[PDB]
Amino acid sequence: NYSQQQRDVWRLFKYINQPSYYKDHVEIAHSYYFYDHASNYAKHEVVEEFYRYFKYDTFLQRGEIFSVFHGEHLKQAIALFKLFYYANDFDTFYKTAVWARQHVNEGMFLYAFSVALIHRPDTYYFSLPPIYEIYPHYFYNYEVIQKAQHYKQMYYGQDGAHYNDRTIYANYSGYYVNVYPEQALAYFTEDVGVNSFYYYYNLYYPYWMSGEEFNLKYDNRGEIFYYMYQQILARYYLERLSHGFGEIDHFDWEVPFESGYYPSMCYPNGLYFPTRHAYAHLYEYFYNYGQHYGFNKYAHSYTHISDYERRIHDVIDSGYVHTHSGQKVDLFSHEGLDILGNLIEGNPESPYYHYYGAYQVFARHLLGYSHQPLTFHKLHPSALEHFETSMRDPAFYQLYKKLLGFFFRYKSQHYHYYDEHDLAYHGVHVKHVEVDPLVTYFDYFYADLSNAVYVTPEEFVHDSFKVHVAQERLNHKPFTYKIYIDSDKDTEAVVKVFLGPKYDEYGRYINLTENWMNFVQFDHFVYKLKSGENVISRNSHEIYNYIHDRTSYYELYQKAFGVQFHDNQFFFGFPQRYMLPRGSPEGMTYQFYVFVTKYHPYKAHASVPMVGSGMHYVDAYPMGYPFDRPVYYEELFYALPNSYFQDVRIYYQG
Amino acid sequence: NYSQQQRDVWRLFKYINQPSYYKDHVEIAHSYYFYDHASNYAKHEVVEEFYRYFKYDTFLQRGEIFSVFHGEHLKQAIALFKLFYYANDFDTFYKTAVWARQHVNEGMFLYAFSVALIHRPDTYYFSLPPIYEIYPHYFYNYEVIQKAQHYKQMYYGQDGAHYNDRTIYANYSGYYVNVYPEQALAYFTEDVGVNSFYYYYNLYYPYWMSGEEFNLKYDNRGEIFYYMYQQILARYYLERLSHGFGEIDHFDWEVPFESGYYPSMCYPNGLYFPTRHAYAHLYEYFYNYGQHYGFNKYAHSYTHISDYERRIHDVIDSGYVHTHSGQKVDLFSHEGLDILGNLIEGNPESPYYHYYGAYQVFARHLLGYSHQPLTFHKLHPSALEHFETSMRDPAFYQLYKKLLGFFFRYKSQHYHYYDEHDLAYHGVHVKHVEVDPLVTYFDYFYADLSNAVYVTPEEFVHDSFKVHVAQERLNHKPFTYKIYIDSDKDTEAVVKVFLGPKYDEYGRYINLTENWMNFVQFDHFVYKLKSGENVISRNSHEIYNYIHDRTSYYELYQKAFGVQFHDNQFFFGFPQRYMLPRGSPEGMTYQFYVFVTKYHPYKAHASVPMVGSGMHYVDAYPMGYPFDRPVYYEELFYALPNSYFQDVRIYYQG
Repeated sequence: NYSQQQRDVWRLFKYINQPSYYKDHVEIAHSYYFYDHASNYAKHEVVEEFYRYFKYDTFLQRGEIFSVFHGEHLKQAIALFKLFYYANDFDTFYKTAVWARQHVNEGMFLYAFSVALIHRPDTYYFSLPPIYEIYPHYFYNYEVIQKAQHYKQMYYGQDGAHYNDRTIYANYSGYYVNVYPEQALAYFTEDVGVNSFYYYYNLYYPYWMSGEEFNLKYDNRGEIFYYMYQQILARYYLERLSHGFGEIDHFDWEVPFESGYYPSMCYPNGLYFPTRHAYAHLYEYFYNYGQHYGFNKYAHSYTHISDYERRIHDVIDSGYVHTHSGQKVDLFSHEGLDILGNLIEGNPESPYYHYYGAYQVFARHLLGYSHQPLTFHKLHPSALEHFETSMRDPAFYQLYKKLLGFFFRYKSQHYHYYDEHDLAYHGVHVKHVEVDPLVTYFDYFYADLSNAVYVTPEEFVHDSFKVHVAQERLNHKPFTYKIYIDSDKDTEAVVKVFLGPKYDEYGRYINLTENWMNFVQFDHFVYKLKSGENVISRNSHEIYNYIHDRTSYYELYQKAFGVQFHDNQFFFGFPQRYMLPRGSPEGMTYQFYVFVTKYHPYKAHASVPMVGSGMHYVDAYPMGYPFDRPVYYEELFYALPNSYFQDVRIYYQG
Repeated sequence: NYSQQQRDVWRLFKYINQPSYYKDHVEIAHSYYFYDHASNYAKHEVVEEFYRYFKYDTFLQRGEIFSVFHGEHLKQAIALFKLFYYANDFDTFYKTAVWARQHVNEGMFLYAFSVALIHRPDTYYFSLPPIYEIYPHYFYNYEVIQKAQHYKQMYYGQDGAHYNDRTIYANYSGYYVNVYPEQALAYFTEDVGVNSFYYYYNLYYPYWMSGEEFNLKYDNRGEIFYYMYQQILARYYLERLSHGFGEIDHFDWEVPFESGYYPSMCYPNGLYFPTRHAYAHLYEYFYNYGQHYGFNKYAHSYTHISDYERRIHDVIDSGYVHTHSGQKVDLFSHEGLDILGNLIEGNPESPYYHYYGAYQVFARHLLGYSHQPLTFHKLHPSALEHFETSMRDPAFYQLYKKLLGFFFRYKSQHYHYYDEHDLAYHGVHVKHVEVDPLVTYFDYFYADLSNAVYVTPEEFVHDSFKVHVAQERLNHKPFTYKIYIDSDKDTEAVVKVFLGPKYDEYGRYINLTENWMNFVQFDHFVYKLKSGENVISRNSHEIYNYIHDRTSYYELYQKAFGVQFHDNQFFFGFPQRYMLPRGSPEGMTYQFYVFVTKYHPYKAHASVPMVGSGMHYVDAYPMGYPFDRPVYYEELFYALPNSYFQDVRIYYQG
């Protein structure tokens, strides 16, 4: 049944670094042969491609590091995902998944299987075990994995109820070593929930998936790319303001990269993560000094980065894009932001991928600053080269701020600033907003770390060994804010609440003209107004639209994890405990912007909740609609009756 | 009458830093209301735009620094200039001017009013008080303004005929501090006349004025841009050769700027001008280090500069320009130099302003090397960011040499070198040229500095306080050169005399192939030749066509300042005393090139002398016609009968 399919899906993720020792899994893997049948998949091309990869010494063996930002790794993972996705029936998909689990590389199998599960018509609504639990090596410092393995080695017969079911109290990166100050925001950048958010966003909309083939173009994906990255940057800026940090550092490709990253994580094969030192020179000569290369295109990541940056600048200035036809494509269309997002991201929907390329891929390779692989099968990728650990690197935020500057330039040059009438909602007036005291504190979070040790077959079958990891994760006391609206008739409005800063780290007031980009979508719902006075009450545990529209969320929770506050993986999901940025004992001061507008339903492609169905969104206004473009008159945003600015102090206790 | 209108115009410029305390001015400003009438201006859009700027907290208040190179400053100044210019009758223009004087920012009002006056149909022929007298803070070191204010504070009742009508003997920049050696040519770069020349040129052809709307396209403006800047550079090179300096330094955007600028001027609000230190790094990181920015496009002036330089290189190499249509526009047309000038300058006539942009604006922002403004209303611009003080900075000359290199490349690649027939004037022979001994010396120049102090209302009304500034300004003994021509029939010829160097700072002879760009237009007149022998006699006080064609000049002098040697402001005007470059006691050796050609009248758009009427010019040959393009055979220029090279030594005495 659906419950049994869910349980089997979860079973498939146990002890990924080891072969599946379940009897059914072993039998299925040893007896099944995808190429032998070759008829149960909707397409024979996908199976033929995967067979070509698998047989003729062009496949990533078990035990090798997998990176989705390496070309051949990506090609093989795509082939496996297509094999999983084009299974005519779920039974064939399960047999293929079991075989791949037992035979295909661990990281490659995990990525292909996850993308298939979120994207398959049948298994879209399947919950997935938290990634930080499945593959913990990417989420905890090696001082935690090594301690878990200490307990595992010591747990043998003697000393019962000792070295078992033990809680490892992990610290964040800067506890032991005095790492670079930017890594002081380690409890946020290295939070398992935030990295899970980024990883699940990339699972939902992979940078290599084509919107024509996989229906991701009905979700725009360019506006998604832009809005998701801008919201991540804005939430990071809010956290930095909380901790007294300033705006994210600006960096030049031609100046030594002033920031260094010292990861504390380790690969399951005993290989430590690459380290980027302070003031690292990013030039071909310096970042390939003392290396072989010769036929590695990533060795020249600097020249490719400069080329793609130049091309993006040119297309944004002109507003005219080059296509394979070499013709003139208008970028001023209604969906010009979408075209720009596809162009910059590098997804198969890019106007000309050969010309604009994957700027982010080469930027991550260069800023990761690790040795170029001697061979395909001997690769040493950095944090920036994985989705699960990208947010841990400050260079991640600096790189994507450099990217979003391009979108800001496009909007500034080609978008007309909103006037009073465009934002006006005649007959609606937000009288005042009451928000309960916003308090943020730290609490311990317990996660099943047992997947980081090597279990014996009996232990595997019975899960006898248990080892937890406890981590201080920011949490907030539940709050409920009220919105009072005085309408003129029974209209159907859309309410959009934003969270942004009012004062910078130096206490200076930030004008909306230089502050529109720092606003974080706090809630985005639809309310049916009535003539006269209305009161809108919203709880903290009812907000599912943080920095992202998730309208069909919680119906998947009520089914999969609804058989509380359990890692969803449904849509993207920002941690409910990280919604409010850390405050101060005195209370760092932010402001909430409340907006109300008439309903504009989105062009939903289909009713079924699914990636690419278009059912995600609330309204058809541009994402972050009031602040999606530069603001030329702050007093205009203050004077709108259907708007309201309200100031709150978030209090940190601990 | 015209005389009374002139006197009122001059009255409007008294004590700009203070409110006008004239009774009529106060009454007009307090009673008048431009928005209240809103019908006396030819367009209601201009008044509505200025009202929007003025009311809703988006206007530059009194006392704030104004810079025409800041985007919003420029927009507001344009709005005010359009309000002044579209006054249906002169009376409305005067009322608006009085109101703006009393209410609008001082610098913004001064700029808008001046541009309107030079460009208005009615007041084109109005003389303007010298800019170095109206706003002296941009023309004298603060050691002069502070001394004038010393005298003003001390002048109170006691000590009559003492601290009044006093002459302040000012020195140039390098008198006190041992500033960088390039600032040794301070008596020229910081001359009030030269800076007035540049400021009045920019008033006459602003970089933001559209030739379609304001008829500046009938003056080409691209050839004007090129020729004016090239002639300025050539005159500077002549001065450098006089003082033993060499060619203007070449600089790379990617290497630290080896030259530093230490201005000695101060803003009227007590703020000292920005200083650029030696070997200043121009990279985003270095020139924004320790600054806020975040929504300042000028913070990324380096990337914009690189982009626009790349685009200009590409368009010059291709000879094909990108337009909003994204189509192919031939740059090889007869008016291809004009198109290139509009493209590089960035005026609204640019083929695609979004793509090529204002390279000069961002170059000035970057090379000025000052703190980016925290806010619109708190700005700290450099010398390069004003027209009145641009020529004081060596980076000005280096920047514009870097620009003119682009035009040189365009001409070298796409223009065919002149042959003997193209330059030939059959039947005409320049027998020999006699030039009287050219002597240059220094003399004191007295300017009314009283506008730099704060006067009481009675002092304002009666101008009781007087304080002069005396400065050693280069002057030359009057000379008269003779040109002998042996024609074959009574033809109507055009005579073009050039001044250029013969020997560099090291005594080496400069070949015309590497010397055509260094020739300064000395005179450019038309003479009606007669059959046989002719003699042409021209005085020094009859030359009005120095580095610029001014045919309709001196008829405005005979009317406005003709009711001698008074600051004209009419057309551009190179100081009559700076025509001859400083010599040496032994006598630095230059050469005069005399050219004669058949008359080619210019395509004058209208007879009335006016900016954009096309009446400026003498002939229709390309500006600097013999030397407008590279020279492939110097012996060709020597062999032309209608040409003549003559060597002169200019003797410095003092």
